[PDB]
Amino acid sequence: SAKITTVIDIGSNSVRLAVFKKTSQFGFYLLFETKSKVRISEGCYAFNGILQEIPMQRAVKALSEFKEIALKYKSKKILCVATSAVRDAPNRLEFVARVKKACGLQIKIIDGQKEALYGGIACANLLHKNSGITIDIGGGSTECALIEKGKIKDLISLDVGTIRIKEMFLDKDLDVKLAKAFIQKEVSKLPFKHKNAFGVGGTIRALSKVLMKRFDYPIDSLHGYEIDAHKNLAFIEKIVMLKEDQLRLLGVNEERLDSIRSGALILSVVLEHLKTSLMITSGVGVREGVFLSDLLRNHYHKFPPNINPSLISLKDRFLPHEKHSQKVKKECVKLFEALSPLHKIDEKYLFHLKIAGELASMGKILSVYLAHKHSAYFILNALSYGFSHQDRAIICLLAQFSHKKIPKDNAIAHMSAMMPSLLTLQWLSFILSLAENLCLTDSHHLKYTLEKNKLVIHSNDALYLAKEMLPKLVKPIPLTIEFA
Amino acid sequence: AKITTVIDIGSNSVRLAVFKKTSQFGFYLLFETKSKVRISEGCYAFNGILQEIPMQRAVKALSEFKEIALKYKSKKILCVATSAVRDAPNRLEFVARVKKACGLQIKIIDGQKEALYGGIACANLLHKNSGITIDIGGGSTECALIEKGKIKDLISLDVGTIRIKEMFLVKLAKAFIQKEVSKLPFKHKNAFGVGGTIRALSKVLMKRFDYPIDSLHGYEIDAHKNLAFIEKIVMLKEDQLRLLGVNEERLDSIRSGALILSVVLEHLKTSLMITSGVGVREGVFLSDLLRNHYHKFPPNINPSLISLKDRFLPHEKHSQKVKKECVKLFEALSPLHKIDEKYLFHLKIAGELASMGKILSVYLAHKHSAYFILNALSYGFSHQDRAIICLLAQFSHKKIPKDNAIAHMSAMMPSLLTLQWLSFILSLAENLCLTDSHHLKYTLEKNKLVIHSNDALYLAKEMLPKLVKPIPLTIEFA
Repeated sequence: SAKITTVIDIGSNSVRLAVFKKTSQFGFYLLFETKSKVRISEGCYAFNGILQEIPMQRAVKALSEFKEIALKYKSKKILCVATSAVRDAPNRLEFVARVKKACGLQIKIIDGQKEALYGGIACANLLHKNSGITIDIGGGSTECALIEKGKIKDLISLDVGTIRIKEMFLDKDLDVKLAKAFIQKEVSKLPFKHKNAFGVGGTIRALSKVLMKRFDYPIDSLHGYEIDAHKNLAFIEKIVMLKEDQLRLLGVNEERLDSIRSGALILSVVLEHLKTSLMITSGVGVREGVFLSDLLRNHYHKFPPNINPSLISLKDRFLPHEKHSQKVKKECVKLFEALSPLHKIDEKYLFHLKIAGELASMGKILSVYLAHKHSAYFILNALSYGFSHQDRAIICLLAQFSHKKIPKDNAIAHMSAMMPSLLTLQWLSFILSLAENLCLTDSHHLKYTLEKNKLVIHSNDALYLAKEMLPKLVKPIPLTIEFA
Repeated sequence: AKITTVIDIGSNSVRLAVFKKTSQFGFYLLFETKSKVRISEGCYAFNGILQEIPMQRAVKALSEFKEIALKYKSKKILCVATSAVRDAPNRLEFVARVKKACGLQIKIIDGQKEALYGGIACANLLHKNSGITIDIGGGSTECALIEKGKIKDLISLDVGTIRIKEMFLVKLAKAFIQKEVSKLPFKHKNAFGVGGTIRALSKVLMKRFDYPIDSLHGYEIDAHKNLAFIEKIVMLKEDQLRLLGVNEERLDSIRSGALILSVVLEHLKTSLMITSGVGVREGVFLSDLLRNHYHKFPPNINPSLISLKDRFLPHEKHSQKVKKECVKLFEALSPLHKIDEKYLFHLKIAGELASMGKILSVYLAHKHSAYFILNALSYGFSHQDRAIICLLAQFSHKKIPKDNAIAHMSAMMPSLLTLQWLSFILSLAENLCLTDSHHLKYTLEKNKLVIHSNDALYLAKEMLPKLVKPIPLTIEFA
């Protein structure tokens, strides 16, 4: 296993490259990513899958430069897989040899089961829910993996894809009704159902962006975006029939216009069949699954319990000294417990409080001025694997507003109907703030009790600075705070 | 040391700064805190002898400051004391008491030394290096004359906000101050405002002008235009000051501070005051850092630019390539854009820093790079220069909006068209540097730019349509 690993995926629509960098045993992050839409499948579907010359030439040229990029980052391992368009191709051996000849890259053609597995491995490890069904919609095929509690159960690969449907129906000028009936037949082959889906791939990313723009969503990242599938199913169905200009007005990018409608059609049929309630947009897929297969060597390729690669790598990069963050987290927990009779907050939020406690001072790596704002910025933007947007929102807010009143008008606080109340957020940010004050100095054996409305801080230390600072805390409710 | 803590003991408060040195010249301020222990409380009536309860407060605070220094693993701890302690007949008692409690060894410095440290900071860390520092404290006021980063002269005035609040709180107080201020031997068009009292006054002026940038450091004030309002602040009742945004702790000193400042500015004949976020603590640190360099960074050495790269850009090969192509493209396209070469400064640095944000996330990396620049490129850069560099990065491969706040932060800012040109040039340079390309050369023929290469540059060609052009222009690959 290597410190710098490049994974290249040759799909039916585009070729894509990811460079992953190890920061610790389980910590890693995505160092670089790029894609080229070479559409190697262009014109092949009428030819019984034979890859056409011009598309093959485009693919070779892109892949040669992907090799250059891999070497630029000094990758010690370079892994290359090819999916539906290449595996289906009668001339696949010719194409593989041409790439090896030009680029030195050895393509591993993977079957649909393996493709579904790699997607499943990524989603089972890197999302904020571990039970659900992946939906990976590509140009030539669509894969679903059923995951139960982090374990891959079943796999299905279907030959329906955005470009396949485009070229066999929407080009030959067969009605949308015909395309739909054909997709429905293939989708009937999926035996399972689940409330959760993990959306994988470019079609689903593009459609996610459409919904974010349509609804004025406050958060920029794609990974961990939660879509109400029922609520949005009709609109996804409507996209199928839109003109390209209507797609442009929804913010669809120029290169996405020609495949997004067949993609929406496949997605709508699949969601309906799986009986999906929640779709999580996944920024991860086959490339991550290939990397995780190489990173984690044990039978199922799973992270050990309570190991999060994104939280770990964030600390590796920006917080290599862990003592202070740990102590603040510990006092946050003790304070939350002592104050629980007053606040009555659901213990599920201890998850968010603990991580805010660890990361609140991360932003000092940038500047002392507005350090908490910077931590929040880092949290919202860089804490990805294993966290929902809602998770990041709560954590970001606790840090950002430390020693401050949270405004009634904050957009992130309102990002969903399921967000905690302002009062809950203020409680949690207050607890973090007081923990920070108490942990400023070298202070051991802190203990907290609640006597009536009164929080009592027990310490053997003088705590001079913490006493001085007490009036600058913003309390969620009037609360008497005393030092024994 | 890698981590150095500097503690300074003033009349009103004790302050701590922890500095992290990332390379030979790179460093940044890691942590800071203050405690207003008012060690000088009631000491004037007593012949300047520091009273028991105030000394007890100082010792408790300093003890915990020591703990903080150790929690940051500081390998060097430097502690200086200024006018209140300096002037105290029991200063030896106090120094011994502090050493007994936490082990801290206090170095009492005189007024000239205090002026020197403030001067070293302002000489190195601001975007102009010629001028006169003004450091207004509770017990004294220091001024250092700096010429091109070198310190020419030093003086410590026996006037501070405490005594002026005591004796007077305008024609009278001003009369007393003037007596001391007349002792200033020098004048300059530039002043560097130092200290929390002047920073508080600067916040008031920044809030009232609606300033798009947050940093106090490097904030420029027109000394003539704002003198009236500075003098006004002196006569304001506490209630009004509170409305102007003045923090609770600074209400006692901000009026007498405003009075001293107005007298000094008039005497120095200052036309421009640059608010400094640095002072004695940074000066003590730099005295050590620069001891072998004559207390000045060598030419083209900027500690913030360097420390930014130390933190976020460990490998510079790619960014030096982008910079180099930025310059070559600028010079090839100059007949068309006709842009002032002074902006090559900003373009080169945006070229160096554009991919910095990738360390945070590859998604929206340019937005992160911009965020880093705006917030962390601080020492030695003017607000305008920083804003330009931020914009070029932020808007790579995009159209810059007409209403942009940062772009409009002043009338000396470049035009939207100039900004779009520079952002476009950066964007094209980034495209050409994606792969492992060999020597590139550019030519211009009317509105046609020609890229000459022995490389296929397949990806760069594919990406071409995603570039946002400032004018109609033809880009071809030879």
